[PDB]
Amino acid sequence: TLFIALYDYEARTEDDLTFTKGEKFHILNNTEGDWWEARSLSSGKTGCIPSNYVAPVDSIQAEEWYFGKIGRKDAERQLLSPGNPQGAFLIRESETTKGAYSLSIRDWDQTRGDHVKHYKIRKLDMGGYYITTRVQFNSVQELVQHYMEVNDGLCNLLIAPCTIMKPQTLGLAKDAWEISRSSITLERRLGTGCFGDVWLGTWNGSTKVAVKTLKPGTMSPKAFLEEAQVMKLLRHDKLVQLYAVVSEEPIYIVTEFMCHGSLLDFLKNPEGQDLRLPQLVDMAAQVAEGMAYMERMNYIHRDLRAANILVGERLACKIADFGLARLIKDDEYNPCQGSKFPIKWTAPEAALFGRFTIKSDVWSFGILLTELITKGRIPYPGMNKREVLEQVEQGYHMPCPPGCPASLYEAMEQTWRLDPEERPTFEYLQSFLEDYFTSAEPQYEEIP
Ligand SMILES: CN1CCN([C@H]2CC[C@H](n3cc(-c4ccc(Oc5ccccc5)cc4)c4c(N)ncnc43)CC2)CC1
Ligand SMILES: [Cl-]
Repeated sequence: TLFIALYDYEARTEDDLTFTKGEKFHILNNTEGDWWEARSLSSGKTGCIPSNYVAPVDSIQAEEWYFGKIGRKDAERQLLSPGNPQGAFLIRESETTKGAYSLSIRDWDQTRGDHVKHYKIRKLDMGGYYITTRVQFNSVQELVQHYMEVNDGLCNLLIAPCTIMKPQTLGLAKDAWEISRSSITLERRLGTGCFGDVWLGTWNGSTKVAVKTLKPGTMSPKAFLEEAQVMKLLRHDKLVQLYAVVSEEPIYIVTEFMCHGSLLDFLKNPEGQDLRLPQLVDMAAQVAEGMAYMERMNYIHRDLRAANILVGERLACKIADFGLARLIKDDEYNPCQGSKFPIKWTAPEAALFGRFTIKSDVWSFGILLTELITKGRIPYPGMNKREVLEQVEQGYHMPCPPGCPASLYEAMEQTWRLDPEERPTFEYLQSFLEDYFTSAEPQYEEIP
């Protein structure tokens, strides 16, 4: 019933609390999962707080080294980022054993180079958590405290908890999705598109946000609102976080700010040009993970391409601009009826017969792979959009791009099969891209 703050937080409205890491609370109202009413034990004052910033006191969720339901691959991405020394570690839930845990730790050897080792934290039915049966503990907390004090047979001491990215609230404020335009201040234009602008700005003069603004006449405000109600339900690490919307024209879509812009631009600037093939395949795997989430939700992107992937802190990739292409209205200059779609990225049955499915998104993902492996090259170079439609209808697809491995191109060709049911699932593509290089590793470290 008693909670403790994991991070600092500054109030944004007049209803929420300002608190410091280590401050404790009573929780009074949890009707909204994202924001809880709470009373501070330090000040005695009552206000709402972001629920993901607190954890039960003394619980494992309040430990700095506990990362909850993070994935193995995400744990590796986090541990192998700068600021984590050798011996940086985290504890997570097991992906392959219900009720078990995993200890992930950064290590180095001559064969695997700089890598992460994973240890299975199992639980005896009679009692006791253990990495090795020789030593047993009442709780995972005690296990960690022990392996932080002495290296009892691991690859290293548990030296420091893994560093975490800047935490973010789920929504700008309690019970807030549709906001007035006056609450947004557009400060710096980030770019201009055919459907509108993107700006960096603030909400309530306090919270840094990005705002995509749509030109009037782009889409029905009511249709936009009904689709945003569904988008609001999508929640995943590899999708860009929607904060709020403004429905009156011009429409605002307010999201978190991604400090490196689009993947397409990032791959062309010097930092992206220095990228090696493993990093490129890992970004592809991140996009495939987000799209596999959308596949589980049977939510169709319709506009999957490198310009609609955003790159943020730690080069994390997030999927943007999903769902909304369906609602884009017609004009007198484009013969495309009803739903608009990016010509060079759209599957033949979707472009010609309007059958948008997750399999047409798979085709799109193959095109995005060509974009990504070449570090920004235009698809079907030399061909205009009409020629592309005509040729992909006849079964033409792109040849192997320069510098693309044979297995990656075989995957692309699989995504470009004319029968949509013969294309792989995003689940398969995620598994393939994650294990593309780490093919011979043993899953968990054998340790007696
Ligand atoms: C030459 N370049 C100049 C920059 N151009 C682009 C300009 C906008 C950039 N950009 C775009 C976005 C962005 C913002 C909101 C948005 O709305 C939706 C999100 C999910 C689903 C539906 C809608 C979609 C995208 C962006 C960002 N959030 N944070 C930081 N940067 C951002 C990405 C690059 C691309 C061409
Ligand atoms: Cl935030």
